[PDB]
Amino acid sequence: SVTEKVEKFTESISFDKVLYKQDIMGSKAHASMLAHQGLITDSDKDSILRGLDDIERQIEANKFEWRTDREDVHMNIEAALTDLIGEPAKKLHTARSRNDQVATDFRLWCRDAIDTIIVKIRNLQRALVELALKNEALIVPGYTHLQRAQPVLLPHVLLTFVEQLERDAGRYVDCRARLNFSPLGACALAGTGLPIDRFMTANALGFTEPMRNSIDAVSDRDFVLEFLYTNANTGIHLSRLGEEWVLWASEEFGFMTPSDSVSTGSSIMPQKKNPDPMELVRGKSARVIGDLVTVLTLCKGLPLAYNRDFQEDKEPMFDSTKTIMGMIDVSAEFAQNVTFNEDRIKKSLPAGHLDATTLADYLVKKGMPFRSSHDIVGKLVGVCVSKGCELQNLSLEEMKKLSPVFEEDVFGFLGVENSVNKFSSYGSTGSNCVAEQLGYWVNKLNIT
Amino acid sequence: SVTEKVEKFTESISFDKVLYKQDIMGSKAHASMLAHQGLITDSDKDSILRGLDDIERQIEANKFEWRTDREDVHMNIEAALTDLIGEPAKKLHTARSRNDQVATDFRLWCRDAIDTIIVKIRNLQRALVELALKNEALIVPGYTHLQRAQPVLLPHVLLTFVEQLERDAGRYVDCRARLNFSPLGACALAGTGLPIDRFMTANALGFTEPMRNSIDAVSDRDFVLEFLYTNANTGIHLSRLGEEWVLWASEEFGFMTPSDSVSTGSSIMPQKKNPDPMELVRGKSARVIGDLVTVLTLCKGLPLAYNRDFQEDKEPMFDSTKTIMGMIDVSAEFAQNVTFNEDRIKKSLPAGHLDATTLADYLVKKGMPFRSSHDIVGKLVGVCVSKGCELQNLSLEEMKKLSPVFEEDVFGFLGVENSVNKFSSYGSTGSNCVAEQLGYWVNKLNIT
Amino acid sequence: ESVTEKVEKFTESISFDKVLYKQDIMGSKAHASMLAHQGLITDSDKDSILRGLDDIERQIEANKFEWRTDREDVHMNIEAALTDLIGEPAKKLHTARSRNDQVATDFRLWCRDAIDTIIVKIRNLQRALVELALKNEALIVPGYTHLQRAQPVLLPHVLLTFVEQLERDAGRYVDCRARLNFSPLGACALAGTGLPIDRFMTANALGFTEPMRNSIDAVSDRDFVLEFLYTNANTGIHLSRLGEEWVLWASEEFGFMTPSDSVSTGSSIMPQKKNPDPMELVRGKSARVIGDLVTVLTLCKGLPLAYNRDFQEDKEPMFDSTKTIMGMIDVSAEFAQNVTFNEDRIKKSLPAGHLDATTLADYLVKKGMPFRSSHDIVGKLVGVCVSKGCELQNLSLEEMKKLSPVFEEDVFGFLGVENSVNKFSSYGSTGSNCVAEQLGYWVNKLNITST
Amino acid sequence: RFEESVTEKVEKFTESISFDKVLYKQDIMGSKAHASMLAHQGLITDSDKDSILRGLDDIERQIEANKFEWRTDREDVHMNIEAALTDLIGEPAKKLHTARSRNDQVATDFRLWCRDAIDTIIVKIRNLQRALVELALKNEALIVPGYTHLQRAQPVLLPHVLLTFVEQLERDAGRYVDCRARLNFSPLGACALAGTGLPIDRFMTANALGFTEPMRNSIDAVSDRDFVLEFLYTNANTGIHLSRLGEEWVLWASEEFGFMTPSDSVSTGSSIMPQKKNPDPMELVRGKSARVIGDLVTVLTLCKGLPLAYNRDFQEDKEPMFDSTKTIMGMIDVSAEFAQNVTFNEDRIKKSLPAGHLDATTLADYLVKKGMPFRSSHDIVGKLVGVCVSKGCELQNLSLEEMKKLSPVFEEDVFGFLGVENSVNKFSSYGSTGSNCVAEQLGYWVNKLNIT
Ligand SMILES: N/C(=N\CCC[C@H](N)C(=O)O)N[C@@H](CC(=O)O)C(=O)O
Ligand SMILES: N/C(=N\CCC[C@H](N)C(=O)O)N[C@@H](CC(=O)O)C(=O)O
Ligand SMILES: NC(=[NH2+])NCCC[C@H](N)C(=O)O
Ligand SMILES: NC(=[NH2+])NCCC[C@H](N)C(=O)O
Ligand SMILES: O=C(O)/C=C/C(=O)O
Ligand SMILES: [Cl-]
Ligand SMILES: [Cl-]
Ligand SMILES: [Cl-]
Ligand SMILES: [Cl-]
Ligand SMILES: [Cl-]
Repeated sequence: SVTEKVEKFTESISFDKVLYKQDIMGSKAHASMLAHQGLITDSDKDSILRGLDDIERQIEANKFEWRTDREDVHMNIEAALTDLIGEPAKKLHTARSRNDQVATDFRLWCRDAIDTIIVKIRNLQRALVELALKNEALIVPGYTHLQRAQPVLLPHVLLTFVEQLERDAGRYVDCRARLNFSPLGACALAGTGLPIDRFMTANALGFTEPMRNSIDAVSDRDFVLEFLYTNANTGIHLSRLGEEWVLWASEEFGFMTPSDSVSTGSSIMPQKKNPDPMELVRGKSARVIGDLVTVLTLCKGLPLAYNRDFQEDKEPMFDSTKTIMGMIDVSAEFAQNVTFNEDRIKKSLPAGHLDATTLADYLVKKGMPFRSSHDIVGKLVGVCVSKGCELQNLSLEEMKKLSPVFEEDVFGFLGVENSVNKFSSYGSTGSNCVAEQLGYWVNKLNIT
Repeated sequence: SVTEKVEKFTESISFDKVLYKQDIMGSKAHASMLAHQGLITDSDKDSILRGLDDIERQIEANKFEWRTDREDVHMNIEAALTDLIGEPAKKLHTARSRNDQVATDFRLWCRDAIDTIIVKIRNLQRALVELALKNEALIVPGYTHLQRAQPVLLPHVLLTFVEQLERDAGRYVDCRARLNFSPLGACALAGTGLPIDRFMTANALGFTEPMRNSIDAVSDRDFVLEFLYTNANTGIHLSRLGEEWVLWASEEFGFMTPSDSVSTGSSIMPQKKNPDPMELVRGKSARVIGDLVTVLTLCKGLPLAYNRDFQEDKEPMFDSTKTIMGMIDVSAEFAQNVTFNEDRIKKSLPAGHLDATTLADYLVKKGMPFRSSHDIVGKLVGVCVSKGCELQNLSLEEMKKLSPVFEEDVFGFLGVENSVNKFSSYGSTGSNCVAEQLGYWVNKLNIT
Repeated sequence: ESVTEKVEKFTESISFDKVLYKQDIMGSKAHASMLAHQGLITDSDKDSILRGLDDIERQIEANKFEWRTDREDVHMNIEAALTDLIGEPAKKLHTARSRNDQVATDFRLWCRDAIDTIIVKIRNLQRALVELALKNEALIVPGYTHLQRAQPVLLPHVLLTFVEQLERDAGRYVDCRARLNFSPLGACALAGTGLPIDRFMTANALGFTEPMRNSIDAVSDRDFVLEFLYTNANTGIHLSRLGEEWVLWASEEFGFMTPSDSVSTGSSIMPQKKNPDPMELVRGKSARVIGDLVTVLTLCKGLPLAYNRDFQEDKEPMFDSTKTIMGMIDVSAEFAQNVTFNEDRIKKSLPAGHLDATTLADYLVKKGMPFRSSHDIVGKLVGVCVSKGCELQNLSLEEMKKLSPVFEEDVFGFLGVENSVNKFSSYGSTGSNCVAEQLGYWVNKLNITST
Repeated sequence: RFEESVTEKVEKFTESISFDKVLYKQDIMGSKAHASMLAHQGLITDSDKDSILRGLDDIERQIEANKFEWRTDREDVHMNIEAALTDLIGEPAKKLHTARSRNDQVATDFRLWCRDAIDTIIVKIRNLQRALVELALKNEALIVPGYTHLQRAQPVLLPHVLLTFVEQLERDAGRYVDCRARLNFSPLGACALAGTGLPIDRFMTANALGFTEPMRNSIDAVSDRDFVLEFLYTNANTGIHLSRLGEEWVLWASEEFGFMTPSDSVSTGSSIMPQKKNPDPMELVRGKSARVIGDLVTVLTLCKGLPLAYNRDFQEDKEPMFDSTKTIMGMIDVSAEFAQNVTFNEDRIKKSLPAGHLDATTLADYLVKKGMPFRSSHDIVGKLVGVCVSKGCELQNLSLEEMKKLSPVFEEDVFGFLGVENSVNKFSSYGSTGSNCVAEQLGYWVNKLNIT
């Protein structure tokens, strides 16, 4: 059947039912306004409000029957309201279109979602900082080109992700403020000649103020694009977190062991511990980017004002949102269920001459042009490579072959533990510098 | 040769040369800080500053030869500097890596770029508001589903774009603030033991403060992602403006005629005026979306800290920025070179029955319920377009046949001029509301 | 709110991968049959397994089968069910197999089945388009460049454009299916096995062309998913253009097309507003199809060998893309059967625009004029007409002779949109006989009849 | 200071010659074929055709010598060439546009360009396949771990890992062949969108330019950019494969894996840390897969929602396709060079292998072949691996006595199945890592690629 095919193709209730709390809040505000403006009676208002709250209790109770033949969340709720309370229900359509209603509902849902995500992000930040604090003294390699470049403190590495998430949080805060303007009162696109008060409904629904352009009100989906992007950049942070942790849990790296409860394995190979949760965090970054491209492509090239294509805005946003929330929480649980392999890590450090840059710094302190200090440290490392020692084990006499500036104080700058203590610049991996940043984060996240 | 081929593939000068002004700025700051902290001499510093000024001047005069064999902008400048001033140039890279250098320069280039784009947008907002003021009384159909729905004022439609562009500006402003933290002094990834000062360079370069984490400073490209997405959303807006204007320019609409300076024609069919620029504006939103996806995919799943993949960050930001600036400026030129065909728009409006919703509002104000009001107007339009006429041509007698609430004042609410006059909600297309909004924008954009 | 509970909910795939049951069961039976043949299980094990899996297929088809999150995925749901049903022999089904080769085999089969279905749906739409074309076979509309009127074309020529697009689409679908039609089964976790399986037998049993040559490729490859997503996306593009065309044609400004009530919405106070929602949504649905492709491109990029758990994310987007494109195709075909063309509106709009100009130029060139002179003379004459308020065909031969003695009485069979269209003659042109030729080709190839 | 008109500001935005000049060779070939058909069909004189064909050859020679000044005020490649042609030969040049439009001209030119680019890419892919097969041949005996979830799963042969990438690239080559065939139809003679009533022969020009046939629909011929989309997609899939190769080799060149050392000619280093070898070229290969995805999204987004027939938006199809093609050629060629400049660290690889119980599965298969069901065989093997973990030993160090406490089926032939070298010897399924299997596959490839 044609109308049956088209019904199935155009219905949105299968997905848009999740807007129910926002829709009800939006309708209550609309009705309160209508009464205050003299377009309905107080009596009709009290009826609408009590009816809407009854339907809400019914949905919370999983006793509400959603219907395809009723199209969407708005008509499903309006039609049930009418069955419950009679004619007053029909008064909700006064000075209102689904165009402006859906925009209101969807912005309200986004606002609540953003709020939830910020709580989740702070939780992940805390989980990372608690892990940093648990391993504050542990030295690991820092990498460029996935080659060992310099020794860093494990907390400094973890604070990288904590700082990335702070930028994410900042985007979410800016996203929320930009979207917190009311489209309600725009009607189908042009506003109304009826005496509504859009300032009153804006305020009732916690919006900053009403949007100043009704065509903009019904045609705008920037708040969707911005939310999707914010989720995509957040997902990227977590994808790099995931790459990192899948590497650290490999045997080649050997740095991290996940608990049984966040890994899988083999009956016949009992040391194999697969970090499936973080591999899925990495992979789920893909869908979040996909969701963003959807709505970008959707909006491209569309004429004004309202077009049915905009119905396609919701499922990507719901997907993106669900996905990031999962990623954030899973990452936090993973952070709480890993331990570092101190002996394996400490064994691996000596062979990399990670203290070379600290030695070059020593020489630069003593007056040597940097390019000369690097050549000389280069040579010394080659000596250590052939002899199979560390720089720390070279004699002062050996160093004096290359320059007279070397003195006995040089040994305070050699070995990884001394190298780490010698970093001193703001934001560096130095012990006191990392200590300060940790204290800053403890205080900001209210950790105790 | 193997060396030939890897050189060509890894070379970045062919594109990163556009960073020259920022690279020189950053190097003057670093040199001044080195000198202040006793890591180089004042005479070294002075030689470096004059040398760099010389090189900048030579670039501006197109007399500087860029070299593939010098890899990138940083080494191209520093080898030239060495050839100009000798040994002092070689101390410039003390306590500095290309890692922290490039991220600093790119950040500065983005700050400059965002500032330029914000100026371009205000110019386009001005061009739109001026177009609106010139055509303040022109009524056109407002559309849903590309079907005529309500009568609206041309200025109200144009203000939709002005409002969209204002959310864009807000995004540029929020993006610039978040990016304005200094990575300089992170060195390769871990910071340094040399007594630099990161606060002093941050101050000299206009950054709010140093970034708090050295690994984050070298590893982060969020600022690229945020600017690319802001460009993309702006381009989405311009793509809709494009779509509208290709439509308006069509014979089928006949709403607008572009000047010959902004259109192509045909000697055999002299009435064919193609709006090539706006078609290109809509089409160029695609490249800006592609640029965003490039760099999202770039960052996805990369380990810490610096990887050579991050060299791919620059060409997409350059392409996106240049495209959007071109799209903003040609859209303003176009806005300044279009005329509306008032006689043709006027003759099309009557047969719509666009006054129908206004008549319905008239009845709701008289105390009719929503559905009843629609039922009545329903009937009235049949009795009307059965005689190929307009509602305002009906007699009061035939109106009172359908309901007694009709009175003589009803004619004040029929026809599109009256319909437009009767919209009264904030942000509506109503004559007074639109004048209020035009006054707001005239003040905000310092128009005279 | 336990970790095990949180991780279970995040890693479970049964909520979406249950749709592979048919192919999963078909694979497992081919597996068990090969095992028995090769002596790795008894024939009574095989018979016991085939019976059980049929019982389970019936239970699923009857909505009597309880899918379980604690059983993770389709593979483990089914096999745990098989164990509860037949006991010991079910346990032997895992012999010389991994979920790695198993999942790749199942998904390949599902994709081959999905592609066969899409091709049929495309033939349908092609048929609906050619039938609409034949029903409106003599109708003339403007052809557009830059959304400006360029030349007069036959509506059938325009609809055949979309039929030709869809024909390239069907072509990609066939090539895609051919490349994916190689068996991963028997790669095990990634390295293969030392057990005496026969990969040729299972490949043949499952309709695959031959076994894949590399065990590691077999578990790690998702190209078939990428290529099918891309092919859906390009089909989606074509339908988005169709969507945009028809949303314009149903505008009042164009006024070329009226959709039936069954494929439109409207307004009780504005009875002439007819919103073509299905086509707007077809247009809009092309976006999620592009998004699903980007998802899987980004998923695969930069991943090491061989199998990785990120690959679990390949399914939901392929399922979304496939369901979306099938709906887009089916609804377009339905809309093509529920539209009529507003003949008098079209005819009224045509003659202001001078679409016959190029035909008059072609007339002058055949009479010997150089092409540059011909375009200048016709531009001038169209100037005379714009001024006078007329069509070229209403000018007298005396007015044309003012501009060139070349014009003769025969010129009049070259003017007007009906004459214009009859005079196109290049292959693939909008010419009357050309479109007829092309319509015969599609009537033949799609087996269109009048009964 | 020269004050610019509006017309000048707009010309800068809409000019395409800055990028489309790279089509000159296709454009001149298309125009020559056009003129030849014109003369044959009587629409121009043979004298006029000869002048046109000679002027176009001269112009092509001037471009090849870098004596040709491209001009932004001539808009595009088509107009640059034809106005230059008019300046050279005068009036005959003006007959060139008889029965042709830029709409059908550009579509012909870009198809010719794309057909040549695919032909070049196929060659470059065969080269990379050969480089990979020779690296495999030179390292045929070397055993390395095979990973799932970046955890050691099984022992495999290095050649079998490299043949994964050869098999990938063979699918890529198939898509290029299929893509080229589908795009090899001539739009020429569609004119602006509707054809023409002049007596052209579209089959003649199609054959002259190596197309299979003229396209069956004039509107489709000027509106279609499927060939572009399909090429971009094919590039992007190829780029994903090269991104996995990049990821692999960056990991392998790490200290932690320590499997592979690149030559100095394909890596970068550090004077202070002379042992640090960065695989920058393979990092960039991985990175450049991104822009190839971006270029596909560009033209996908571009085509979405556009009405028929030709729109000016379509000029945005050239730059992505040029970028995509250049990038993928670079990634393929550099990958082939990197493959020819790596060596494997045989002692480093070998020292890691023996402690991961990589032989456990091969013991499980031994038990299945002796008649134990799958589930009991894994029970037994998990228990024996359990004893090795505790005793800090390998499986091949267990006694036949200890094993017989779990199951009678154990006999002395069990030790032919244990240890990493035996494990790899025991794989035997078609397409498996067994050495006889891989040998058969290498011979297939050596023959297929005509390696001598
Ligand atoms: N119903 C409607 N828009 C529905 C918005 C809700 C929709 N499910 C969505 O998600 O966009 N608009 C009216 C009014 C109008 O568009 O003029 C109509 O289609 O007639
Ligand atoms: N679980 C697994 N493959 C799962 C394939 C199906 C999965 N639901 C998906 O969707 O990819 N493989 C084994 C074997 C292995 O990877 O070594 C494992 O991870 O332990
Ligand atoms: N360690 C280094 N030399 N890093 C190189 C940084 C500059 C490089 N051209 C880029 O764009 O990222
Ligand atoms: N009507 C025309 N002159 N069309 C121009 C076609 C060539 C154009 N530069 C493109 O790349 O699409
Ligand atoms: O070249 C075009 O876009 C249009 C041609 C025409 O008017 O025939
Ligand atoms: Cl108000
Ligand atoms: Cl100071
Ligand atoms: Cl500092
Ligand atoms: Cl022909
Ligand atoms: Cl086999």
